Amino acid sequence: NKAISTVEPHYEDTAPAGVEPMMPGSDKTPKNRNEKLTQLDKFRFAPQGESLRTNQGVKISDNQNSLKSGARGSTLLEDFILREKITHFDHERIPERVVHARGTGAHGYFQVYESLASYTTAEFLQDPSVKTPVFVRFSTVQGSRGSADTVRDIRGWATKFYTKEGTFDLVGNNTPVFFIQDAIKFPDFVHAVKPEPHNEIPQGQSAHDTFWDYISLQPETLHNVMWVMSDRGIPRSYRMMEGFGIHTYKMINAEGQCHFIRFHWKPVYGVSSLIWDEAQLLTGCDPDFHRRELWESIEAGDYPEYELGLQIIPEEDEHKFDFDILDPTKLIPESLVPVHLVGKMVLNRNPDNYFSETEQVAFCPGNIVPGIDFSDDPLLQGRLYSYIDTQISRLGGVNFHEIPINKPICPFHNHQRDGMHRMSISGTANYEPNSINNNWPREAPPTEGGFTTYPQPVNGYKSRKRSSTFIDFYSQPRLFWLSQTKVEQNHIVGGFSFELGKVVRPWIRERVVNQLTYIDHQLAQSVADNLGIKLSQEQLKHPLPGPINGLSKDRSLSMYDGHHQILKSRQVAILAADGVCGDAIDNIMKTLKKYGVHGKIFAPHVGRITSLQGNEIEVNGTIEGNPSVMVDAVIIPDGEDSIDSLMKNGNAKHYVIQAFKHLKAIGLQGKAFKLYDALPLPKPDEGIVVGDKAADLAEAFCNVMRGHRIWSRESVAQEIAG
Amino acid sequence: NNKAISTVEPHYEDTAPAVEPMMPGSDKTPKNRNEKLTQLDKFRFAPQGESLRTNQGVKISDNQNSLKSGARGSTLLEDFILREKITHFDHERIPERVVHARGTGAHGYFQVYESLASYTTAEFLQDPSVKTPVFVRFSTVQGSRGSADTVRDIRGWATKFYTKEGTFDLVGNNTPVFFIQDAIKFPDFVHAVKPEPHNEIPQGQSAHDTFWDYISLQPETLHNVMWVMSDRGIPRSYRMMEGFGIHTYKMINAEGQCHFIRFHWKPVYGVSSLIWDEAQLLTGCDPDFHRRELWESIEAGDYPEYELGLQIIPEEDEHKFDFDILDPTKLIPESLVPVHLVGKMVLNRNPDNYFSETEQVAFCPGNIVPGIDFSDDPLLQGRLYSYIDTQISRLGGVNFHEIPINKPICPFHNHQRDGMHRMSISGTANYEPNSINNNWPREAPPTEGGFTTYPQPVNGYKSRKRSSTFIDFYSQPRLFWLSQTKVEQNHIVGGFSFELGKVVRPWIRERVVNQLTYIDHQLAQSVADNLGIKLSQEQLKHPLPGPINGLSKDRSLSMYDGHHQILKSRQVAILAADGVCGDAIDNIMKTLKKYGVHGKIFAPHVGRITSLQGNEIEVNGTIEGNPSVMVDAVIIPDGEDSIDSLMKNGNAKHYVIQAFKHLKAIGLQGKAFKLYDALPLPKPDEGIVVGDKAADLAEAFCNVMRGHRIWSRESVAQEIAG
Amino acid sequence: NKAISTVEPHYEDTAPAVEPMMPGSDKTPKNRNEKLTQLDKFRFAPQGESLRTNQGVKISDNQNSLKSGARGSTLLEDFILREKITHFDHERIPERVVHARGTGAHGYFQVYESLASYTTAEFLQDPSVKTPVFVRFSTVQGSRGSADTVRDIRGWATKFYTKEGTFDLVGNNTPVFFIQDAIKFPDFVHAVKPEPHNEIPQGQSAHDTFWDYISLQPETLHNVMWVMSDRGIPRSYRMMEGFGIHTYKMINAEGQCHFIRFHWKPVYGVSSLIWDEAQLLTGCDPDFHRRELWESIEAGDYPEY
Amino acid sequence: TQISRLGGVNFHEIPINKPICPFHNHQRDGMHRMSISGTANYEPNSINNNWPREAPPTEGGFTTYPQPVNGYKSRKRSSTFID
Amino acid sequence: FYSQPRLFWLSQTKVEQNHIVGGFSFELGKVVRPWIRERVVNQLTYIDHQLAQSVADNLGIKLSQEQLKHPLPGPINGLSKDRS
Ligand code: HEM
Ligand code: HEM
Ligand code: HEM
Repeated sequence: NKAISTVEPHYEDTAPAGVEPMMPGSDKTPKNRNEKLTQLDKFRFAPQGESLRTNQGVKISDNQNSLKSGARGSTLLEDFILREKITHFDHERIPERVVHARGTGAHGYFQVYESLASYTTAEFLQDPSVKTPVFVRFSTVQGSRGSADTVRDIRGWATKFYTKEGTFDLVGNNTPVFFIQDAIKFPDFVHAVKPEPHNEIPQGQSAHDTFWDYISLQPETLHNVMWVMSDRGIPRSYRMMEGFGIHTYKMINAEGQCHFIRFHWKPVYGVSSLIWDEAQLLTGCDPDFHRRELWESIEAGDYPEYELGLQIIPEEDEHKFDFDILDPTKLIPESLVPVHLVGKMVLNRNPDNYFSETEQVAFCPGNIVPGIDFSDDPLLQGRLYSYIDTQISRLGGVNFHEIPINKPICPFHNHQRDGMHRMSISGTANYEPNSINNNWPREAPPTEGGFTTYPQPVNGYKSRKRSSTFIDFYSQPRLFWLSQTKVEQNHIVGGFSFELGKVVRPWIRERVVNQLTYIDHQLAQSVADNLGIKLSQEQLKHPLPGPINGLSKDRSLSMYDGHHQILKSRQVAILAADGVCGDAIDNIMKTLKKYGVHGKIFAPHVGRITSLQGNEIEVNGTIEGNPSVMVDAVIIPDGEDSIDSLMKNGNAKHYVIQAFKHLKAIGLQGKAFKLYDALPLPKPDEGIVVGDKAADLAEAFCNVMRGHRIWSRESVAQEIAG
Repeated sequence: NNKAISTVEPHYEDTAPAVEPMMPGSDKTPKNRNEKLTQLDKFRFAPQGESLRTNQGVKISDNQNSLKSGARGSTLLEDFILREKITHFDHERIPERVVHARGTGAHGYFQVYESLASYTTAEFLQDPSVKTPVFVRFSTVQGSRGSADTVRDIRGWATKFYTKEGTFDLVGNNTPVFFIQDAIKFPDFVHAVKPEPHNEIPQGQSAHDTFWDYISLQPETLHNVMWVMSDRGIPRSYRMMEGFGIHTYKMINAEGQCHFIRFHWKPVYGVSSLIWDEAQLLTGCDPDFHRRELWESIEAGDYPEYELGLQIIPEEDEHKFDFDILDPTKLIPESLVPVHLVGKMVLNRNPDNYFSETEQVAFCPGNIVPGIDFSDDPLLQGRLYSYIDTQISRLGGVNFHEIPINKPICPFHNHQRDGMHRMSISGTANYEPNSINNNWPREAPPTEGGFTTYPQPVNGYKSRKRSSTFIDFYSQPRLFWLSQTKVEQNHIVGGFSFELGKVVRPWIRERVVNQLTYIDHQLAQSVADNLGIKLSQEQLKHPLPGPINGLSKDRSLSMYDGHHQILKSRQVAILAADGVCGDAIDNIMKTLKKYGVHGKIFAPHVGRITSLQGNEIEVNGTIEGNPSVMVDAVIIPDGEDSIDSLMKNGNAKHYVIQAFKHLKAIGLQGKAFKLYDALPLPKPDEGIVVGDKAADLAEAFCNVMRGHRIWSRESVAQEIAG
Repeated sequence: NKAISTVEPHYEDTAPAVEPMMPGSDKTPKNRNEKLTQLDKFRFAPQGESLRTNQGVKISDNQNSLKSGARGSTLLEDFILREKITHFDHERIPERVVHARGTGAHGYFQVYESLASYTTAEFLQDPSVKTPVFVRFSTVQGSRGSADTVRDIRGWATKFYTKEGTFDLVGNNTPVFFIQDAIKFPDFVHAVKPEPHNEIPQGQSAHDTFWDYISLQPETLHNVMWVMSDRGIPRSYRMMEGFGIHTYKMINAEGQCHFIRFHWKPVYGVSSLIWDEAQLLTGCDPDFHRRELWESIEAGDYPEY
Repeated sequence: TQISRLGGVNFHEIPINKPICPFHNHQRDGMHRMSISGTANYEPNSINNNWPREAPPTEGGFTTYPQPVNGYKSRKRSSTFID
Repeated sequence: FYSQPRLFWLSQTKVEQNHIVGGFSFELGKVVRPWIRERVVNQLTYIDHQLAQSVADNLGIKLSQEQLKHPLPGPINGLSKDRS
């Protein structure tokens, strides 16, 4: 009977009569509310106690069998329940985004610190009491929907502000510049970096011939190549990277005064990155690492938190720099123009349905609000036409603003009608001006908030031509290079050398290092050596760029110079087996909890382990299923029986070797050193903390961790086999 | 001027000025409501006092001008306001319906007279106190959108019942049978009747070679061809035609017993039709006649009302007929199986937005509800697949049930997810069986309303073969013929003759006429004569079918033998110019209103005319703008100046000649007879009412109108130049 | 036997042992050009071929679904039925948002003398070259199945397939348009199109919203005059004028710009219907202009402009 | 699924999907129609002498094997499957 | 807005002018809201007074003296008519 039951209608109950699973945001954080989420409640489905039905509302009695001509016969065309279930499934998929297909979404809110009326009339930047809702999607660039999170790529960062005066979309990246200057080159650049069109190889990688062929022939790309070749290209979390709108925008105030503006997002949890070998392994054992990290951090209360910052330039200072502020391959150095922190954004609710919310969300740089305006940046100008154009195919037509995640929370009356999947039913005149409805809805005068374009002077000739002022390809790459710590420079050389290693045609590699000789002679020579290229005497004498408004370095372009390492919310592995020391774990956990750090007990099997004190303690998962690359640091408590089993276990001995090679902090209590001493690992350096007392060993352990990575270990780490 | 310049600058002031036009149903009849219309209220937005906005909620300040470089310069790509407005316009159109593209909809409600629990468990048929909302779309078949209403064609009649146990679609036609027997022939039939593939000619007509080519080679089509050749093919109004589901369905009661069922709609306003010459002129001067007639019926309170009837056949009687009840080219004569009137449907509210509601509604025969089931009609079986398949591309994907007009008014939880334009947001398990949500939504046992298929026996071999019980093509066409009055038979001969006259290939005309010799010899003879064909004496004695289950004729297949002529809601033209007798008009008007007739005053100009008594009378429209084909009858009041104006007006004199030739009633008061006597018309017959006192004459006029048309005049009228 | 024959597979001849309109390849096969020769690669010739599925499988019985017994239920495994029905279900594509109602023909263009003085445009350089064209004529307001002889602007779109690119001259049969700035097109078109609550009227500007918009926008009056005149109701697409409306530029080999407006001047003259006659034609032949064009080409009275 | 994945009912006209043999029938139109057809688009016709034509089973026309079918209309898992 | 409507009107033969009048009169006669017909007829008084008077008569509109005295546009680069 037990078996027969499973292939018959299921009228009975099936439920049985870290610790907890990820759940929809409405189930785990229902108290994190905002105005947009309340609007989305109108479309949420609560199925408790409901019948299974067709889409026309008809109750289904047997969801286990097709209508057949007998129990062993042929399926009947009149089985409308079967066909409706299969047809819906057949049409589930919609096109992925042409770029940034791979992405993660969360809900939140934004508050302005104080009014910015001095700069902009934008409603959401006027009143610090308002909680204006937001939805953010983070993304990679090159890979399709199912590619890995921790690839070496640019990360996209798109924030939708549901304001009372319109929806504003801030659509940026995690590096302050882009690869190209004119939007007309976007298909060329994207085709070059995407998988090649004959074999569709490789996925989520720029490490191939067509990409570097393009770089080598378009020096304007070099600056942002530097950024992706650095550890910026492999962030540890979406909570620990920076954000930039990249383009110079405009803000107009109540007086009609124009300020040029560049947008910034500064992480409250600091700026931290992976290292390349650890990033690549993480894509094998968890392609969802960033998506999972963001989701769990919100369910844990370590809400992503970012401060919106603005670089502000008076319209008269437009030409005060050695670069064009309209050139998206140029950053504005924070020395020259400081970033004013103007408000805070917090992400505190996961979506309920990924496809409905994250997949269907539409962001366009053209979605501005009164108080913001566009500059003549010729890359931004192309983006204004592309976002809306692509969303008509991806999202089914021109009514994609009626999709719940995309609706504004303000009114939005106009004379537009019809289109595919038209939701609203409009009774009134559909042309303007009309008299039969007394011309409602009516144009809004500027003094009442109607959008106007700032009247910027426009002079020249109709021409296709790159501005003379855009022709500066090497200076900002050099600024970025000289601004990096020694270990960050080595990692940039690593990225270049690994990537060009996968390039088949030699002349592309040669042309690329040749481009590097115009940035820094020692960067070019390091990369040339890793690739067997001998530089000529002429190449070694290649002219280098001078400073930029008297600047040769800028500390802000470095990650590990200004000690932007936050300890709250990091993850620590605790390698325990049966026979571990109970009191140690408690004191490790109490110390970690004191610092906002999460520790996870990893054991050979799942469930519980029993301590030498005879008590049972819950495991978070196996050592095998949670390698060191998923945690920030390892700690091994004492317990002779625990240590003995760990030493027989290849995964747990490798756990420490790999933790070591990836420059992480390793804590060893008591005879735990028994395990370190067994491996081919050198004498404990500054990131190896031994000790017999757990709270003290934990306190010192948490303090090695404040440095993120033991950069000193790097040279001896290379020679360790593992 | 300063007013001139004003028209092309933002319009911030009022445009309105400080018998009625057609209006949305929400403006005209807000009192008429039901559960479906209350649901649609959520999707209706009021624009009064509201700003013109973008779809993102941004107030627009200038709707009159593109963003340009200079007031005489080039248009700029950053004008996101212009591009959004134009892009939405650009994507307004969706594919029209592949058949029945030309249609018109209305809202209403349905009530069952008493419980049908003896025959079915269908919820909406159990409880007379329940008001089930409906939406009904009427249509032609062949024409595209924009084709004319009063073509000679089959009329579609689709009714959507929004019940509490699911949405039920009764998708019918206005004739009791269809052209073909098997769904695999439908594309061939449709391609044959549609415009021809090389030149896309003719629109709205079956009168062309390929259609009659298909008929001559497919005799199974002859029965419905007789229906559409008769006056049933040109109905006067959607309120005055019959409706049929055509197929035999099944009804299943609580005891599991099965009754074979056929659905009927009986119009309380009667069954009446135009004549061919009138129908064709009407397509010229009002292609929207029926769509307008329906709209204005509801606004005038002349609501379309119909009784739902059932022919009810116990299971064991299935094979007691001389034809197969599963054959869709066969009707079940009402003399054999009567139609039981089981309920009433009232259409009492026009839509607000035609596209949102009439264009986007989706109906399928497979959308049945528990208590109803399908039969093995092989045409019906193929229909179940077609309606959902066409809608996935016509309505933009598999979520077209989430478009407001298609949503059910009951719950509809299931495990379907995603698809284009996904409105719902679901959090719970998306598979069945599941334990992580205790298997909600859950399958419903049949005794809780779970849908089940009645366990009909199935025996045979897999094969493609026409059932021998279907090969019976001339019986029912002859039965239909013999059931017609001689006037109706004459018009059938006219339909055939006119249509075949437009076929170019003479052998097509000859082969059709040969098919007619197997239905009736006089019919074949009369059509042959009009086509210049000579029949052999062999053809004049081709064997004819005999009676069907003891009937040679059935008066219910006739329109005019019956007495279904309703005078209320008909239209009357009152021809008048200045100097008309104003007391006469007032008395005519009072009389017409007494019988619910609508008199419209048609003059040589709009505005007002002036009574010979010096009074102003408001005019409905011009004589030239409202020819006699638009009204049911004509009455000319007295006033010698009016009659003398009307006598110099060629259109006014054509009004009487045309209405005379279209067999309509004409009243002439006093000197008005002077107009009639100058026309080359014979002596007043029974349809020409002459009289001096206005009310007296109007009374006799209304009585003549009770007969619809003056059939006796037909031969006299052929001679008349007009 | 004859009766049953019609519901069984037809493996026999059906043709019998003043002339209908026919596809261009059957009536005027000698009239050819480079474009038509290119289209030939996509013409199917079905004489002597088996009826087949789209995957190439021969079909034995096109008269019957696959059932469980001759009186039974249709089976889901009938792939032939579902392929044929599915393709029928998906025949329709959206109509053009304006000019939905239209009529097309192939032809050629020749230049009289080189226009090198004014333009470098390849197709206006060499008089010995026949440039293939395809022309579509249309109304504006009505949907696909609306009548021909309505009162409306007529669209007149010509595709020149030149050796240096496809050039499209997309014009009307009046020399001016109703509005000045594109931002107003959706308002103008919405005002003229059938009204949104009832979708009335078809193929007519004679309704409130259109004239409401005219009354508030005097820039429309010039073209409103053209369509209230007998320009609004032409006798034939062969007897109307054509215009690009807009000023274009033409650039010669020396970089010199001239302002240009385009004109089509019909060789068969400019003739129109009168209003009452045009309205009656829509009733008794809604395809009148479409038919007239097809038939004039078939008779040798080629449209020339 | 392929009607929406590949853009309509004419995906067999995409080169990789086309057969290498003839495939005449009466199907017409649909999105991105590449074939251009002049002949009658319905069957049976006489204006084209009914070409293209059904093929007898003995000349290659597809037929279903006449398998016997006996039972009741039913939603049920075969007991012969419970294993 | 009015100069070229007047040029086009003055170029028409009298029968072509009569047909323009019929076009306006028939179309406006199907407009329901009377103020729309009036506003349009008013617009015509700025093009040609006899055009406006004929159409206003067909629609039963009485024109005011201000309307019959509405200022008309002048020649276009010397032209008042163009027979093409
Ligand atoms: C300043 C450099 C650029 C940045 C920072 C940028 C940023 C982004 C981001 C973050 C997304 C993903 C948005 C999401 O999550 O849905 C995106 C998508 C996209 N971008 Fe860009 N982009 C840039 C340049 C361009 C250019 C030059 C074009 C082409 C003109 C372009 C066209 C697109 C398109 C078509 C999408 C997909 C939009 C969708 O399907 O919803 N972008 N961009
Ligand atoms: C009993 C004979 C039939 C009747 C009475 C019938 C009735 C109708 C009606 C009234 C409509 C218009 C529904 C609406 O207003 O939206 C319609 C549409 C349609 N029918 Fe039929 N039909 C019949 C046979 C067929 C057959 C044999 C097929 C093909 C298998 C078919 C396929 C369709 C399709 C595809 C539509 C368009 C549906 C849409 O786009 O929403 N019908 N039918
Ligand atoms: C100078 C005034 C204009 C003229 C003479 C004109 C002419 C035409 C013509 C002849 C067609 C039909 C082409 C065909 O046969 O396929 C057409 C279609 C169209 N026009 Fe215009 N038009 C004008 C203004 C506009 C404006 C202002 C817009 C909007 C910005 C517009 C948008 C369209 C669109 C969307 C179509 C349909 C194109 C298609 O679906 O293939 N036109 N126009």
